[PDB]
Amino acid sequence: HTGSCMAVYSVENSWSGGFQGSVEVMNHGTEPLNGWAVQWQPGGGTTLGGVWNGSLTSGSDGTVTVRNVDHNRVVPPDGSVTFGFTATSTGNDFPVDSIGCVAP
Repeated sequence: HTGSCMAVYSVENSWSGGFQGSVEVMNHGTEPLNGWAVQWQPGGGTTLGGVWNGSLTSGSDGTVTVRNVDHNRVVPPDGSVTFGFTATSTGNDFPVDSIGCVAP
């Protein structure tokens, strides 16, 4: 009954026309899950660009996500892992709110 991941989302830096962000995701879930993701609604006039230590995609539902953490293979299991991404903008150089993680 219940038992899902938890995440800590932070903004690294922002600049005119874009920003950088990072997320830590801990294995608070009862099971380790390959392909888990961190998704959010982008700010008005902002969109994702690239990622490192992970993969990223945009969705047609007007939301964007960072998925498929690979580097959990290098660290020991049942720990926490972090990764970063960058976004580009023509309006909101900031996100909407703080967000958590999801599982497939």
